[PDB]
Parts: sequence; C-alpha cells; structure tokens
Amino acid sequence: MASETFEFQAEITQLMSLIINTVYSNKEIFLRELISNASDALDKIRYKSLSDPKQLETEPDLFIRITPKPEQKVLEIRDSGIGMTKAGLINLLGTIAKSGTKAFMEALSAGADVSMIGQFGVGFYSLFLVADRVQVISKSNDDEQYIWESNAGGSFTVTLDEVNERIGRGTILRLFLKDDQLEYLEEKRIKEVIKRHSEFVAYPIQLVVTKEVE
Amino acid sequence: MASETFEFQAEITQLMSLIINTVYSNKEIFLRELISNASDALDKIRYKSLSDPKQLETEPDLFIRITPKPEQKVLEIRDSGIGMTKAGLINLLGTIAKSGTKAFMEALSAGADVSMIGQFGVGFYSLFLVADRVQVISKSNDDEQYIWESNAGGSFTVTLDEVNERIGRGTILRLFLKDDQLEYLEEKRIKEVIKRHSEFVAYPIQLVVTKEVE
Ligand SMILES: COC1=C2C[C@H](C)C[C@H](OC)[C@H](O)[C@@H](C)/C=C(\C)[C@H](OC(N)=O)[C@@H](OC)/C=C\C=C(/C)C(=O)NC(=CC1=O)C2=O
Ligand SMILES: COC1=C2C[C@H](C)C[C@H](OC)[C@H](O)[C@@H](C)/C=C(\C)[C@H](OC(N)=O)[C@@H](OC)/C=C\C=C(/C)C(=O)NC(=CC1=O)C2=O
Repeated sequence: MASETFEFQAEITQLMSLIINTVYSNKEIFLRELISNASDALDKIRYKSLSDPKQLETEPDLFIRITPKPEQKVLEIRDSGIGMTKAGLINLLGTIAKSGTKAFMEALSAGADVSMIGQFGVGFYSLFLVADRVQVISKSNDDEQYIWESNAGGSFTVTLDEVNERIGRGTILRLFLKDDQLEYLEEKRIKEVIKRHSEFVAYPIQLVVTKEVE
Repeated sequence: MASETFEFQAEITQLMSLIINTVYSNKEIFLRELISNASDALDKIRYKSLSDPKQLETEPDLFIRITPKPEQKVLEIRDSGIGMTKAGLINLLGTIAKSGTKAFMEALSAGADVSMIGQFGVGFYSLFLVADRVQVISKSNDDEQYIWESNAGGSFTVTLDEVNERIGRGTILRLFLKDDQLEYLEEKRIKEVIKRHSEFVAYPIQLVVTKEVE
C-alpha cells in the first residue's frame, strides 16, 4: 500500500557515505557479513524454538539461500531466520543510533580494514560496497511482511508488502548491484567467496542457478 | 483480498474427473502441453508487439522457465507471454464450454491416447495427470495480477494477487504434484521429458536448480 518515510540518524548516513563511496579493495566481504547475519537470525529462531516450538511452523526449514537475478542486476540473500517487525526495521535499521557506528568510522579513517566492520556491529552496511540500493524484505511471526528500502541517501521507506513472494518467515536482502560489481551474479565467483570467508556455518547455504536446457 | 467463486461448466468438471482419476501411462505429456501453451502465449505477445512494441516493456525478455520447489512438492511453469485478464481466466478456464471438451472425452473413451488432448484444444487439463491442485497466476498488460485456483472439484476461485512475486507480464502454472508423481521435481527427469517431446521451441527453456554449496 502507501509508504512511510523516515530520516536516517545523522551518523548512519555518514557511515553509508564512507562505504558506498571510498573503501575499495576487499569488497567481497559484504557476503561474509550478510551470511553471518543470516546465521545469527537462524540461531535466534532456533534458540527461541527450544521453549516455543510452534515458532518453526511458519517455515520448518532452516536455510540460507543465494539467488542471482542477472536480468535485474540483482543479488538476493535469504534466510528463514527470525525475521524483523515493522518496529524492528524502523528502529534498528536507521532511526536509533547504532552503538558502534561512530567508533568504526574513526577506526576506518585511522587505517582499519573494512573487514573489521562486523566487529563494530554495523556489518549490514557493508552491502553498499557492491550495491547502490537495497530492499530488506522481512517476515516475523509477530507481524506482517514489510519492505524497508534505502538508496544510501538520507532517508528510507517502509512499506506493507503486497508485491513479493510470501516468505513464511525470515528475510530477503535484495541487492541492486552497481555496474562495476556484476561479478557477484556469477556462480563460480559466489562459491569462491563463500568458501574463503564462510567455511564455518551451521546451516545449509543454497545457491539458485538458472540454466538453459539444450 | 477476497475471493470470488465460480462453478465449472458441467463437461469441464467431467473432463477433469476422467483425467485426474483414470488415464495412467503417458503422464509426462502434461509438460509438452504446458510448454506448448507457454510457447503460444509467447507467440501472441510477440506478434502483438509487431504493431505495438510498447507491449514488450513490462517484461522485455521472452522465455519459458521451469522451477521445481521440492519443499512444497510444487512444480512451476512460467512464461513471459501475453498473460490473461480476470475476465479471461474466468471465461476461458472454466465457465464457457470449450468446443473440444466433449469430443475429446468421446475420443478418449473410444481408445484415443491422452497425448491427443492438445489437438482437441483442452491440453491445459493434462496437468491433472500429475497434480491434484493448480494455481494459475497471470498478469496481462491490460489488467492486474490474479490467481485462479482449482482442485479438480466442481468450482474454482479467482483472487486479486497480493501474495506472490510480481511477474511483469505472463503466467505461472503452479502445480501441486501428487505423491506418486514427485519425480517431476527431479532435474534429470525434467531435461529428459523436454528433449523427448519439446525439441522444437522458439524460446529459451530455463531450468531453475537449487544446489547446496560445499
Ligand atoms: C546480534 O544481532 C545483530 C545486531 C543487532 C540487530 C539489530 C539484531 C536484530 O534486531 C534486534 C535481530 O536480532 C536480528 C535477527 C536481525 C538481523 C541479524 C538482520 O539480518 C537478517 N535477519 O538476516 C540484520 O540485517 C537485516 C538487521 C540489522 C543488522 C545491523 C544493523 C548490523 O549492521 N549488524 C548486526 C548483526 C547481528 O547479527 C546487528 O546490529
Ligand atoms: C490457441 O490458444 C489456445 C487455446 C485458446 C485459449 C483460451 C487462448 C487464451 O485465451 C484467449 C490465450 O489466447 C492464451 C495466450 C492463453 C494460454 C495459452 C494459457 O497458457 C499460458 N498463457 O501459458 C492457457 O493455460 C493457462 C489458457 C487456457 C488454455 C486452454 C483452456 C487449453 O486447454 N488449451 C489451449 C491452448 C492454446 O494455446 C486453448 O484452449
């Protein structure tokens, strides 16, 4: 339906500017970050299901799933983790000041490698190394499916989802890749980054490949 | 939103009963039929674009795409063809009597092989050889995305689509496969049926495969 618009916390806008603009080099670590967040969301739903097992029923399979959509120059990273509510997307992804946002920027400007970003708890923002636009589509058991959207600019939108496949539970990171970074649409490149930086993951990592029949 | 319910034309209910119940044997021809309908829908949008090229812009790529979803025991056949309107789904897929429906039943009962079903213009109904439920999800340039749904019973539903991925234009056949017929979730089996009965197709046939990264 209609979209609500929210302004970014000053520093989060700052951080997004550093990342999408400068940085360079170790760009491929965005995938380790997103997979690690997916893994954390999966840990969370699974831990919650220990004392409330009905939670797993909206989507009984625990997985991480990567889907290149070359036509749209899009890369999606999906998990059937715990998902986020409207309130969650609004507060934790923009309006409330992340503790480590300022400290990481200072660390960065002082010599720190971007790959450290995850230890400051703002690794989600690494996605702007390779993308200039993101939709975070999420479904918690405690709320409806919503779309959060940001182009790195000063504000983001949150919209009730009536346009995307129903996920039973969890989250899709829909990355609109930059033109210089289309290599992350390639199967071999994807397997390679995964093997190098994400060897220790408790959940299956699926790769969706589209092949033409001969 | 809310669902409108429609009764099937008597004979179409008859036909669906023959097919989902008896038949046996050459079940795999359902795929030749669906691919051929997809090809016809693609011919139609392409022919229409000859004198109105803006038509292709809702989805500039012409393709047929097969997606097994083993978790849900579902097989989807998609095309970016001309799609159908609400009016279309209601009239041509149920309420108005198909010319060849009765003649095919007589041919069938007289010895005719099911594979003939396409020459009687009711091949769409072959899908009930392998499925006991279908959603036909379609998007014409002249209307909104709708879901038509039937379980072979006497009536079907038509619903405004707010729950599925937006297709830009065209149609998805979402088959809920029977338990005896899960083989059509398998990549090798799919390639094999395609090669045997659908060698001459003017459009790319894509197969979406989900593989676990090691
Ligand atoms: C330790 O928890 C983590 C925190 C606190 C974070 C807000 C907790 C969050 O709300 C309470 C849920 O507990 C958790 C299930 C949601 C995810 C992991 C999402 O990812 C998904 N579901 O796949 C992630 O991205 C869409 C959301 C924001 C991530 C931030 C801004 C970041 O930069 N790094 C972080 C990574 C983390 O693991 C981070 O700050
Ligand atoms: C020659 O046109 C065909 C006819 C007339 C048919 C109603 C024409 C239709 O409306 C006017 C559109 O022109 C056409 C674009 C839509 C499709 C081919 C759909 O398939 C898709 N889009 O992928 C198909 O199935 C969802 C719709 C009903 C098919 C029937 C009941 C059948 O059993 N066989 C038929 C196969 C055909 O090719 C048939 O009767």
